[PDB]
Amino acid sequence: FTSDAKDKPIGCSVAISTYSMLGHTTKRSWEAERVMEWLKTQEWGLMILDEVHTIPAKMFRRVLTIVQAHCKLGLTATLVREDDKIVDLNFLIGPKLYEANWMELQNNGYIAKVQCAEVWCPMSPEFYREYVAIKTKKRILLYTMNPNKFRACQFLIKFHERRNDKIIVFADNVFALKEYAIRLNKPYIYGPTSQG
DNA sequence: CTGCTCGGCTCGAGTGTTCGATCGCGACTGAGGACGAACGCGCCCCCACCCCCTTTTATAGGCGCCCTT
Repeated sequence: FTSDAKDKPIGCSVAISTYSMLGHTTKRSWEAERVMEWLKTQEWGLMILDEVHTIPAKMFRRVLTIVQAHCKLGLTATLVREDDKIVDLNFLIGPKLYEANWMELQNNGYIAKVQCAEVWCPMSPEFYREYVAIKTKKRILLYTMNPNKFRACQFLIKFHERRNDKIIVFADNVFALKEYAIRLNKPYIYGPTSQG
């Protein structure tokens, strides 16, 4: 039940959809409206919700009441957030039945052991000068882009590329991500990035 | 009354989204033109049977050509 592509949602029972579509608050297309009415009318034996940590959000939580289900199972890997809305999950879905032990899984080999590291990059003198001088929040784009760390990520990626290690670079700022990706001629994914 | 503080508001940018536009193809059809296939008519070829060929003696009339007058 996805806007990008659909497979006759009313035709079959087992369905996979998204919080955004089910809890969509604005005008609904005709076909999506028919599908939504069918979903509301029918009763679901199981309601699986992945990444439950986002459920207590307004629109996402509205889906719980929008759809009817006997048991709504919740699955996730990071059940933590700052706002004290995680406690709301206990009643929104139910009590937390289990939490896997990451260290025990690492010992058992079910999960690859990770050598977690934090590379400290000294900020370049000029960049620090403007960063400290300006009280605005251009610092997000500034300290994210400094010669010491730009050289660092490039060098780290080169070292792992010659080591045949698969790299997944991450960056919150789409602007910085695009700049780094164009400078390193790499395939950045972000924002609109067509599904195809 | 003043000072400090708490978790209620708001923020732009980053995402997840979506309904609406533009651009695009494809698909289809009309008339006209063009080409191919099929059938009709005529032709040559092939296959049969039948006639005619010579040689003989008699005949009489007709016909033709050559020779003589």
